[PDB]
Amino acid sequence: LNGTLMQYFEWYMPNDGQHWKRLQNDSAYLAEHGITAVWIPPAYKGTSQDDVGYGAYDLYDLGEFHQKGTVRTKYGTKGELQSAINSLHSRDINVYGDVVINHKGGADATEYVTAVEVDPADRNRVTSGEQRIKAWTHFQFPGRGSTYSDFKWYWYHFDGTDWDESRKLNRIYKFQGKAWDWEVSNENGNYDYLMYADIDYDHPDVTAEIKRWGTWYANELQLDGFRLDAVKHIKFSFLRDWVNHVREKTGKEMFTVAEYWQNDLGALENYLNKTNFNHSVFDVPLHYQFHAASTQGGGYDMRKLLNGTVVSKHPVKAVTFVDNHDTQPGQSLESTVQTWFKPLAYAFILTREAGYPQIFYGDMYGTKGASQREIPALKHKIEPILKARKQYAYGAQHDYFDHHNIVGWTREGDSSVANSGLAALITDGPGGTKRMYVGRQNAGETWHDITGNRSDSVVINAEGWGEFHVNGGSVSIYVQR
Ligand SMILES: C[C@H]1O[C@H](O[C@H]2[C@H](O)[C@@H](O)[C@@H](O[C@H]3[C@H](O)[C@@H](O)[C@@H](O)O[C@@H]3CO)O[C@@H]2CO)[C@H](O)[C@@H](O)[C@@H]1N[C@H]1C=C(CO)[C@@H](O)[C@H](O)[C@H]1O
Ligand SMILES: C[C@H]1O[C@H](O[C@H]2[C@H](O)[C@@H](O)[C@@H](O[C@H]3[C@H](O)[C@@H](O)[C@@H](O)O[C@@H]3CO)O[C@@H]2CO)[C@H](O)[C@@H](O)[C@@H]1N[C@H]1C=C(CO)[C@@H](O)[C@H](O)[C@H]1O
Ligand SMILES: [Ca+2]
Ligand SMILES: [Ca+2]
Ligand code: NA
Ligand code: NA
Repeated sequence: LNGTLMQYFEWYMPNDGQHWKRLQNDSAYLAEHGITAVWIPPAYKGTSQDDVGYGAYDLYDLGEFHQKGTVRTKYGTKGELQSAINSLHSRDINVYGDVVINHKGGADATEYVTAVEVDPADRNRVTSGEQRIKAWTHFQFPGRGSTYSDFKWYWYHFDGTDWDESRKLNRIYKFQGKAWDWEVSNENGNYDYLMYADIDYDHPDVTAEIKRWGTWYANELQLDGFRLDAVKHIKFSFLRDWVNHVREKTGKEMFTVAEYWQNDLGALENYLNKTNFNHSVFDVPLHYQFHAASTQGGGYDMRKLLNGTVVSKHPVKAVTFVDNHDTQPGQSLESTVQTWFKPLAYAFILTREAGYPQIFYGDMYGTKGASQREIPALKHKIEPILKARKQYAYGAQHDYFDHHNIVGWTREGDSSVANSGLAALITDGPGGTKRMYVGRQNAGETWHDITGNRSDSVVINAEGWGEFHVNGGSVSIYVQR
């Protein structure tokens, strides 16, 4: 009954073309552990075979055409992906496709383009006269031809680029007659430009094409929803319209979550307001609180976890998470939740009633970067918490955020899920005890810590209270034996 997402990739997975097959093979395990949706990495051809998927060369090449030195994407072929999806669907696991429509990388050829430089800290400020540059803006798709779409891209479908091939130079170039799109993040004056060739969402052929591709992509992979990439950099009204368009065409709900990367609830609320609340956002501020708590050695005030997050104010529109492919060690938003704290963060997202929680592949199975700082596989510590969510985290919640270190919450259980109910404690410092109310309806039950961190049993008194224990820097989640 509780819904649980999984981001089914991390940055450093090996480029062996076996990921879709792995996902197919993991579908029974995922279903068994209560995963109800997976967010899959971008499924279309990037700038090379080892592209993680954000390069976005050809949105109509799902590992089907020999383009960029490969047929398969990093993850495998279209057919392998489709077989993975049909296995996931056979166990009622929904699939959300990653949508990378800010830009296009790896153009087939350059074009001579008139441009001006802009200031990278203030892209509204022009910093050169007009100059002739050689931009990677011509997309012909020679391996695909016109199969599925005859649409070709040229410089006038884009607002700019970050590379002039003639002078061999990295700056932000805005093309002649173009304007940065609005509304976008006001960071750096206007944050339309991010990388590669930036798509011009003022162009009516582009808006039409991307909407049409959206429907095609949904059909081709039988997607149940979307993860929207880089939404700070894409006209907000367009994103709103695109989501509405695909929903209208498919006739499906198409649950959507956007990645608006800002550690600021106000900025996220503005984005939600400008997209009419028609989709969810990742709870970026909550991720940063977990990171802060995990790095402050008990000095963090754990009461802070209740405030300043998307889940605290718009729980229906929050997708909560601990880490992702950008926050993992070595990556561009590095702010990793330290190993010791990571199960406590998972208890917070998985066993509390607010938010749509997401588990990270890198946390479950470890990350495969080349450092000695990789996330170890924490499957075995996360599994009991997943089970707590699947079987026990139902009914009315009571919060006990009344201490700098030891905080907890309870769930009374619901008569629709037999034996449901839980009492969770986490602490970023010394352990201890807390008396918490779990419901008079649970009076006399004997509860035990599903994580196995504590071996003691707790008998719920006549008044519906138990005395629950937690170890130092630990988590305990008590449920009925
Ligand atoms: C990879 C990521 O890049 C972009 O994110 C940038 C943020 O927009 C900036 O605001 C800034 O973030 C800082 C925070 O504002 C601040 O709270 C601070 O504590 O640290 C943050 C890191 O400096 O810098 C970010 C990094 O440039 C972009 O907005 C975001 O969407 C990007 N993530 C996705 C996009 C792409 C491109 O398709 C992929 O490379 C990623 O894997 C995606 O997940
Ligand atoms: C999985 C589900 O997550 C989202 O909905 C959940 C909210 O995020 C939670 O906060 C909670 O909502 C309650 C509020 O916390 C509370 O303040 C009060 O307003 O009552 C709310 C309703 O009880 O619980 C919600 C789940 O009931 C998200 O909005 C929703 O779209 C998500 N559902 C999709 C997911 C799956 C599979 O994972 C599909 O089966 C569904 O069809 C999708 O709709
Ligand atoms: Ca853009
Ligand atoms: Ca524009
Ligand atoms: Na643009
Ligand atoms: Na603390």
